[PDB]
Amino acid sequence: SAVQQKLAALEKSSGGRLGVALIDTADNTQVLYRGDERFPMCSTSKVMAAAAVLKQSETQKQLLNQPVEIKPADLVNYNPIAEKHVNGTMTLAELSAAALQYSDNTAMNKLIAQLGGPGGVTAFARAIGDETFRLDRTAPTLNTAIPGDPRDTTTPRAMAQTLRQLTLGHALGETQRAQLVTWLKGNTTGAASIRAGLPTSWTVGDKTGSGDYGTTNDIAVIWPQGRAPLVLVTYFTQPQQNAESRRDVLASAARIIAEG
Ligand SMILES: *C(=O)[C@@H](NC(=O)[C@H](N)c1ccccc1)[C@@H]1N[C@@H](C(=O)O)C(C)(C)S1
Repeated sequence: SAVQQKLAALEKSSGGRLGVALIDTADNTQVLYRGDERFPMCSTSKVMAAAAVLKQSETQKQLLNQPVEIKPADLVNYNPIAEKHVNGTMTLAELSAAALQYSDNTAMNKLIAQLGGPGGVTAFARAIGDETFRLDRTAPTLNTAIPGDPRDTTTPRAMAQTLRQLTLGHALGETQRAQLVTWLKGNTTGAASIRAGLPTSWTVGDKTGSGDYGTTNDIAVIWPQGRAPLVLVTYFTQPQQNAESRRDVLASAARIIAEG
């Protein structure tokens, strides 16, 4: 096609490996680039953990109000919000918001513990029809992003289809869906990623990720005004273990996608 030529040229100019999946819900048409290759999800897997807790709250009506202790031993590499409530408590709602909007790794580990381990997160993916998503580790070691390692990976095609069913489809309840959409719209980490390549008039809910090997990820659901929504997944990884993050590549991929 044409978008695929520019995405291929962008990837060639970056020195790394790019994965992109677009779903246009108007005709259920898809644009993919390496859409069936595995990529390290890094923190974009937090959307699946928050959605799995939300699915539990459909039965446990007061689940999101349940307090959870934050103890000093719970503290890991990056904890912007849970650092503030050490030796205190946080509800599951505020942990889900910390995980999605600030990418708090302690908050993610509390979501994983609430689901009974990483296998509880993968189980929820399979229950909604995602046979590709696999979460094996807690944070931060899920961000190792080793080339060829299948752990904590997915493909862009599967992630785009899953994010659509969670935020646009009916894989969740209506109250649960709207709460996740509200959370993703309030993300604070994605200004330089997919958001930077889209028209300002567009409202975006997204979750970013990053890890070793210069892994730089972003998944997003886009609402253009007067237009049916879109789902966009951009994954990027590099050959150097110490490589710097390349959020500019995700913006460029999004800009290429938005043009056509
Ligand atoms: C998931 O992607 C998380 N990433 C990490 O914990 C990495 N080990 C890390 C990379 C760089 C600096 C600190 C930790 C969290 N989500 C990232 C993101 O959304 O970009 C993060 C850097 C905010 S941490």
